[PDB]
Amino acid sequence: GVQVETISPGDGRTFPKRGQTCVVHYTGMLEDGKKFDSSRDRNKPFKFMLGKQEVIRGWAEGVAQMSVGQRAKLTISPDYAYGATGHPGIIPPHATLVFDVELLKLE
Repeated sequence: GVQVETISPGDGRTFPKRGQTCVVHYTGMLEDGKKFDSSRDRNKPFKFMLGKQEVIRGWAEGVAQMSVGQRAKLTISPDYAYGATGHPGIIPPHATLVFDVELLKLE
């Protein structure tokens, strides 16, 4: 559902726990490489709570496999993203997404 490929290694030791806040920088792209959303453009990190289901499943599950300091490419199946419906106008049906994510810190 999500495949993680490292761009820059983290500490290899400090991985999120459920319920912690993950502070990340990210860029979300369609499989075509086109960016649809990016913290990053906004120059401000993004926060989400692991376990709250407030981000697509593949993003959360990919970040859960990352250590602090790690930057990685998350290739996310529609099954772990927006599914058959997509988000019309932004994400097409059955879209594979690619997120470039850096795990900055946990809070």
